Amino acid sequence: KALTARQQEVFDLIRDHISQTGMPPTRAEIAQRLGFRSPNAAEEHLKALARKGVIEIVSGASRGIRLLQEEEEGLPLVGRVAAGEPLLAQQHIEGHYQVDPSLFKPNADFLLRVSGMAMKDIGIMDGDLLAVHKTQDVRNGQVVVARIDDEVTVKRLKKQGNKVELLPENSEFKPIVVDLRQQSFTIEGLAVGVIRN
Amino acid sequence: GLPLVGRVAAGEPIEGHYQVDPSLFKPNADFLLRVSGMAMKDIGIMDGDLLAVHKTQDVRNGQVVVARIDDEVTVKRLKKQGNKVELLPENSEFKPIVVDLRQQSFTIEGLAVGVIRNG
Repeated sequence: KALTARQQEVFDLIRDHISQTGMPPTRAEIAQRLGFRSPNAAEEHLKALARKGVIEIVSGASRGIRLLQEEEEGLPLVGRVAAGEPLLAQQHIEGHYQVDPSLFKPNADFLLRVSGMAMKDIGIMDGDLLAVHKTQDVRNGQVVVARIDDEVTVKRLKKQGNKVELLPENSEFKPIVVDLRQQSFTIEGLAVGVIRN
Repeated sequence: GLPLVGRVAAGEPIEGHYQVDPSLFKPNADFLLRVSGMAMKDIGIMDGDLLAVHKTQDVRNGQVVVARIDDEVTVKRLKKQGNKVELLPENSEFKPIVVDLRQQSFTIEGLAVGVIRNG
């Protein structure tokens, strides 16, 4: 749009932080992670971002930052994911494609590149672009995008008490059993379609 | 966008327009065809999928093509040898189709360059 290289870094940090915690970072957190001389330096960049209209500064109150112009055209394509980083971290986005989100039901929020042949039998191949609807409200038998201790995977869900079995659709593969008592597990979304190009 | 200009047979005997960048495919897609049947299931082309097609006559052995044999459009893997055209499925339950160019009408409609599955 019109951001300098450094403003872009501050802006990316803000979005990543919101995507991972649900709230903006403080001026101190920004200064620390980006190696700025002080909180005053971070404030200046925030002022310029507010000026460019990408955020709104709610004076007073800690973490008083709001993102604007969220409504965007197309769909971002998520490539590889890194450990300790939200699925939709800016570093993971390899582009935005002009595809009607409403072609899918529920509507697609993002595209994710599939790795491996685990879901071959239902037509999802290595390298396919999976259309995903962001939600945690899912049910047994649905194909979901889940994260197991930082590893992301696409499998059919089968809840089993304190465990979760992630079923593949390929005879060469076996189920992945997740013990909720000792592993981090989160649902990133619901698969709603596929684009192979 | 891409027009859905019809159906294509894949082991089973304009109706729309979609807002999908034709440049997402290479070569570029010219139109979409609705797939019928599971003849190409082994390479991920399923019944009901929208097959993105690039209009061209220049295809080669091994490629997935859209062909018309006596006015019936099908999608299969091509294997040509002189006057012998073999249209192979990607499903071990299906039989390959052999076409003799001296006896039957045969035209390549296009090259498959992608798929869209939206349920």
